[PDB]
Amino acid sequence: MAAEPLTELEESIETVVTTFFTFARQEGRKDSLSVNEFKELVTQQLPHLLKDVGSLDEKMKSLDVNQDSELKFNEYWRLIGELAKEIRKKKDLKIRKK
Amino acid sequence: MAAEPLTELEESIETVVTTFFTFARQEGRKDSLSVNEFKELVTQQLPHLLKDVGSLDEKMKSLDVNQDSELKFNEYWRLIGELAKEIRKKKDLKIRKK
Repeated sequence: MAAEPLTELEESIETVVTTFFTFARQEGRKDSLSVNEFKELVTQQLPHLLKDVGSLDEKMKSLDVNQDSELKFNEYWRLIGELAKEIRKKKDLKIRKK
Repeated sequence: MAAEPLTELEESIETVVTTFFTFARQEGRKDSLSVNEFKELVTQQLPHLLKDVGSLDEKMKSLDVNQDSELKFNEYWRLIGELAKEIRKKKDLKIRKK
């Protein structure tokens, strides 16, 4: 249900935050996942291409440091930002390729 | 969720990158808006609560530096992440405020 003045931006954000809950049916969810875990999840969740250059390296070292650490939603954010900045959907990603 | 075999996580990312285009009409966008502009636009898009403390500071100065300048999706990402860090909607999201 909904009855709030949401807008597409808000909707994107509410989707992300709720998706930590609706991860793959996940009760007792804390914040986000673990850091390396996250890296392995995103490459799965994004089947599209994984061309990943530039921030690939940045993120790789960031995980390498202490991936044992928990990730948290705000940091997750930056990291998937970097992931978009890496894996740039050509236009119509849902096309798969053709 | 979609049909290539992409998951809800990736689903959110395509929605964000889309929504730069589906912002407020232009014949194909660049990367994001101007920094300051971006901050006001997200404020407008998120009427939800706007309690904004913590990353209010990080983000305020981050904008201030050269807030005029063109923002790109990379920076934008972190910044809306910080916005989630700030407005920690969490539970009472669709509950709005009143």
